[PDB]
Amino acid sequence: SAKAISEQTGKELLYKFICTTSAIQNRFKYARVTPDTDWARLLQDHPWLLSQNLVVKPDQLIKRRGKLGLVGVNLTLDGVKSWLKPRLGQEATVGKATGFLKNFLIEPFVPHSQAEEFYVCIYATREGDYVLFHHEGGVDVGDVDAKAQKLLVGVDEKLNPEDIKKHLLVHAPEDKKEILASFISGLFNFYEDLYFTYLEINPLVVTKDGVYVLDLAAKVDATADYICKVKWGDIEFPPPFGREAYPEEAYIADLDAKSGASLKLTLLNPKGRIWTMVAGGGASVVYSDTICDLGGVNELANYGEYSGAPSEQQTYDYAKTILSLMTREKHPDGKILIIGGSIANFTNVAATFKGIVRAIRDYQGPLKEHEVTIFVRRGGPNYQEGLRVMGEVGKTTGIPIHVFGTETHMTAIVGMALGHRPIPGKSTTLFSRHTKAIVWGMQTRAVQGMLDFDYVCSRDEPSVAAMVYPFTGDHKQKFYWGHKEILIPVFKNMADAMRKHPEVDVLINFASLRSAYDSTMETMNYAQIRTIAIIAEGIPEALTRKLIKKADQKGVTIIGPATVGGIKPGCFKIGNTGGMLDNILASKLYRPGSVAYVSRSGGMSNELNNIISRTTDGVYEGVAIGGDRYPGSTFMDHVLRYQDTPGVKMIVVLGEIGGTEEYKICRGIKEGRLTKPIVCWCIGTCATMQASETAVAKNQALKEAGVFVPRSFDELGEIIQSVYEDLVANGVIVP
Ligand SMILES: Nc1ncnc2c1ncn2[C@@H]1O[C@H](COP(=O)(O)OP(=O)(O)O)[C@@H](O)[C@H]1O
Ligand SMILES: [Mg+2]
Ligand SMILES: [Mg+2]
Repeated sequence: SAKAISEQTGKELLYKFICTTSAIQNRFKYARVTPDTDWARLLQDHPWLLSQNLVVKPDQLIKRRGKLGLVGVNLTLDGVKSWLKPRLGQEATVGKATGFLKNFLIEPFVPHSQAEEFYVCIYATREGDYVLFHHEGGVDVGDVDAKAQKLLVGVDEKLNPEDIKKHLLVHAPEDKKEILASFISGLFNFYEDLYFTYLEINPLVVTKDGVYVLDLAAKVDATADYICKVKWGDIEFPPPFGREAYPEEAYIADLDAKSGASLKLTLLNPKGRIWTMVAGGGASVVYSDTICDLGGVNELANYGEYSGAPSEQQTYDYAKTILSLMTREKHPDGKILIIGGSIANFTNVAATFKGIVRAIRDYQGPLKEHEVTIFVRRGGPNYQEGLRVMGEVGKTTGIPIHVFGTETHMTAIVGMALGHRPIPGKSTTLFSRHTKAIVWGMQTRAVQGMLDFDYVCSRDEPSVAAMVYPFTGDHKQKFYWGHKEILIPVFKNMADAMRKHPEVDVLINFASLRSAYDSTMETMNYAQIRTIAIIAEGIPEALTRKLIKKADQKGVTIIGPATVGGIKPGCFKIGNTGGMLDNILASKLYRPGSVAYVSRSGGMSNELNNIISRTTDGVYEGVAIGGDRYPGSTFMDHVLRYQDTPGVKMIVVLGEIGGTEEYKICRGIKEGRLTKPIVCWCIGTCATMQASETAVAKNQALKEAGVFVPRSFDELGEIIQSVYEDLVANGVIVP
């Protein structure tokens, strides 16, 4: 994701890296101050502080400091010391946030007139980067989105200086135009080169002595560190202004940093009685939503997750932290721990649960004393053994631990735990029975996963015809088509694989993060490939925009990045989608049903497989578009395909807080483009504890347009079943 950086960080970056003919004054003239600052060292290190008057202000991602009286202007060093005395180390409140002011920036005062303050901003969107200028900068700039000249530098296009002069700068003083345009051009090259997604300078001051950057707010695309570490260095990403982290949050963050597994923890209410430990990002949000929906918002202790297949040791270190946090003080009503998640596609549930079980053993004493009750619900590879050992440690330690499989609706355990219930162009068709795919990368377990599936589907031929992996020479890989053993050619060069298999029209790209961009661009030089699944997570947003541009040009459908893929029962499945054969059979993914779905998350997609197979004639096609800011294909892209697929009789969409994608579905129904029944639920309803982008706003708006929206995830299965039964009754669905 994009992440904010401090003003000092961005200024430093700008002073180091910007190439402009325009004279930029006061380069590197800034000093940082905290409660631990030695004012003697500071002064020795920054003797310029004595040269001239100064400005002092906090650097903690607080907006509008001028208006809030947090900017000391035109002071001597002594005046600065005295302005800081009542403020430094003191609590301040800004909006809903309260925290200590502990980080200040000191800079030279820059005399200038109001007319010498300008406004400039650059920010990213799917279609390119907008450059904004306004000739009246400063604390009174106002609604700049409405007032500023704007220019869009399209994906993979250049910023033309003539447009800067003749459009962006039309209202600027004529004698500042040349210097403003040189600066702006420089600023944009800098923006793009260093992988910024947002960059605001207000005010940009221009006097007779040149350009001064008085203020700067920015975000960088943090996934681009593998490219930009050379320029960024050890760049820090500050948290929002607010409370400081608890040591446990720090511990887990450090844990997160040393692994591909995503490990996240945030304490909401350390004294809360409801603790969660959830596998899957989607599931993590859904469990929180559920807890809030059932009245538990004030008892919700934490939110977070442990995803992307962590190891036993990692899960143990995670679990031990939570167990420690929930035993610092007793709750008069005892405490609940929710160990839930969706149905994993590839995580080893046995390994992860063994880690949790070790932790429970280590903390059993305080756990019994604190009257902790534990609820467990989880699916995935080896989940049966995982559930068994969790039940065992309960019996063994004397701790109450109720365990549940995939027959139990994911969120049902929250109700049980709270006592609310007893404890018991681009094409329409992407895949078919004929689909042949090339798989880029050495993923033999995944490929065998696809063959096993093809086999139980009674496919005539295997769905994978060849592999591509440039890190070795041509050779053959051995796989099993049932008990029969077959060979699959592995090519060093993509061209070879393509030419020898012209019947292939799908590529599944398992390229690691550093190869994913190039291999995908290369693939789209071969028109036979109409569909590409991009698995890798962590591809920079600006690169994904280029992939999207080319795909749109080329008529190629892209699923991903950052996705497990998707599945079309009876015909084809992408890589690890759908887990082991165990889960393929239980969810009946070996033959088609009438229900198509789309979601961002693959974790929740497997859950949808489960839910849909228990409440209907089953999945017809499911797709996970992945959770990147700019997915190669959108909810609406697939919903449209589904509308145009006779075999699809109803459509399920699991949406999400953020963005406005789902409103396209509304307009689609109101314009008569979409006519099949659509079930939708947007997760993230409690996240709140622009507004049209909330899950709540969206659920309500979709409900009003004729979309079947349940009251909560917990009723999602019910409504899917109800809409289905009506479709059977009306002769639309023939099981
Ligand atoms: N170094 C400086 N020299 C002169 N004036 C300054 C300086 N820094 C800030 N100002 C004035 O203070 C105002 C607010 O400062 P700024 O850093 O933009 O904080 P914010 O936008 O958070 O209010 C600016 O619009 C500018 O007019
Ligand atoms: Mg400002
Ligand atoms: Mg990680």
